[PDB]
Amino acid sequence: PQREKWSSKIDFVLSVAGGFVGLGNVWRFPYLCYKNGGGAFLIPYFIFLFGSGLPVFFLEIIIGQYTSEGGITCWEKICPLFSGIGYASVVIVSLLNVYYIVILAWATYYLFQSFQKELPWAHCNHSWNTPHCMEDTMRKNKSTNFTSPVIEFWERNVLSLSPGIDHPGSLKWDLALCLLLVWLVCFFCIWKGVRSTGKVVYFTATFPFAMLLVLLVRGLTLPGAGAGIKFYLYPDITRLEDPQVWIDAGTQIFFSYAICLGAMTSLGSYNKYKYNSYRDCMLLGCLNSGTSFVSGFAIFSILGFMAQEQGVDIADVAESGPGLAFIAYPKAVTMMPLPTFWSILFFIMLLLLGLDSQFVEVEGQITSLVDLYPSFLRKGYRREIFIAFVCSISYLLGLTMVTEGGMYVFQLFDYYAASGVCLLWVAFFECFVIAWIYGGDNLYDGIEDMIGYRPGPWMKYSWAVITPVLCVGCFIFSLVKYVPLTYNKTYVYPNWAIGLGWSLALSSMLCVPLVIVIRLCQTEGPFLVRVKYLLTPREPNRWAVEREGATP
Ligand SMILES: CCCCCCCCCCCC
Ligand SMILES: CCCCCCCCCC
Ligand SMILES: CCCCCCCC
Ligand SMILES: CCCCCCCC
Ligand SMILES: [Cl-]
Ligand code: NA
Ligand code: NA
Repeated sequence: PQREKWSSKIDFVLSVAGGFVGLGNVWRFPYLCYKNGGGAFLIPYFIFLFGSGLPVFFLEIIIGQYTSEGGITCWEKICPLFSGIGYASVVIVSLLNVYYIVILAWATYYLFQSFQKELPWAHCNHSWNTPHCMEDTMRKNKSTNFTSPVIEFWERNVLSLSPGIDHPGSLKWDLALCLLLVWLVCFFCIWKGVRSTGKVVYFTATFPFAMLLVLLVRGLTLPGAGAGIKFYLYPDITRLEDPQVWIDAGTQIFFSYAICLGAMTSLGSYNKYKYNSYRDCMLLGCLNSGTSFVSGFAIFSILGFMAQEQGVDIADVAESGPGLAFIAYPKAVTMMPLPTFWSILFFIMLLLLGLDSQFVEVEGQITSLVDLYPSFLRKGYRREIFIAFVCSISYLLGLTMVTEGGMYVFQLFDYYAASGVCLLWVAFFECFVIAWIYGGDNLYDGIEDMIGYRPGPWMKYSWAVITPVLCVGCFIFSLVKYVPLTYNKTYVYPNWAIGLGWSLALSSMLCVPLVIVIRLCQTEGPFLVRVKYLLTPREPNRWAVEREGATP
């Protein structure tokens, strides 16, 4: 048959809006900004945003709309060579689906722990609390070994933090069941009712932002909000010399915008050919970076309040890693009237933000993979088995991040698997093929015939120069001034862990050069003609059903 289109223009936006607005906004951005000093994170953040994040995102959407194909076959239509971008995106999204559901596992654990008379992380008098812990209020009344009850609950119970990655400890069975419960939710929403949230689009979309306004209002009114915003906004120039801030902020754009995954291309392939997706992406792009920036005020206002209460530096008040959103926001809900009621709403909001995203990415790779075998899959019970196998295998690998030493594996996956040099590798090759091989001006003829008008030269230069320079320059300068990954600024990773971590990056990076080798080997003839035949697009806009022109 043919790839079914969206039922309406509104269906495309809500699916895309919930597909890349989520834990990448309210969870990953706050601690990446917190890790890389304060406001020095924002200059690379906005530079990468307006240089490549919007351009590459629109490029993927427009490629999907042009080819009417998924993550992988879109590149096959665009360019038979460099078709390994699809497989690299599939590997990246596979690892992302492996490690991104652990955040929802932790969120479910907090949601379950929240159904009590008193929130467990308000006061530290429980079994897991070390004798060093004491309350934030009486911290000033009472060196540098006095931990707060909030960090204790996250480390010494929820995580049961192990001394290192090479001490995995014992699997946390409570978190494994929470990990299975969210995976069962995704499976039961992917197999039946691929897009079944249409009845409650009003609540399932507006509430996550409605809660974000509530947290923002509470955060700004706190006594210590002044120092937090100055920490969040005012940049430190000396930190711009470290290449890590450019890598972190550079790939936080690519992470938050879900590009180089094949989900955007799949989402962009489900809309009409004669649909103006240029304007909607910019409005959708504004919603993402607006959410990350505005919610950044909320969490960083809490950090200033926490630092003021404890009388410690803002940079030393919480965890410089994943779990800042789990240390700041659960502290914010404590100061609210009826703390239990709001804490339930926050972690329900946190769940709805990521569940909608996980639905898109999991379906993105499933749709991308079934394109490889349209006959073997997408027919009867063979999709039932295949989707479960993807979810079951990806769940078992997620168990390694649930054990007591599971946090350290989480930082490895977070830094390497679906972020960092792997994203800079695919994003560079996405733009390099389009701008220099396919032709930036050559694609504009398709886009102008598609949205009805020719957009400005912003996209042309971003793919041609800005994105390759930003990707290549940051890739080179990261290795030149190499710094090993660390967890919470203290833990130094063992050599094999970094070697394992680089395998996660190289597992998808090596897809691009490999597929070139197979493509060259399969093609018969002289080497130059072999290459020349493999760069000719195979009629990407082969859809006479919708009015169109010739691709060349
Ligand atoms: C060209 C068709 C087959 C492509 C397979 C490439 C290998 C992908 C997986 C790499 C190691 C996980
Ligand atoms: C990490 C989970 C890996 C799942 C990928 C399944 C690929 C099946 C090829 C048809
Ligand atoms: C981590 C492995 C990803 C699976 C990709 C398979 C593509 C055929
Ligand atoms: C907290 C939600 C903010 C959304 C802003 C969108 C326009 C900048
Ligand atoms: Cl962002
Ligand atoms: Na979402
Ligand atoms: Na995002």
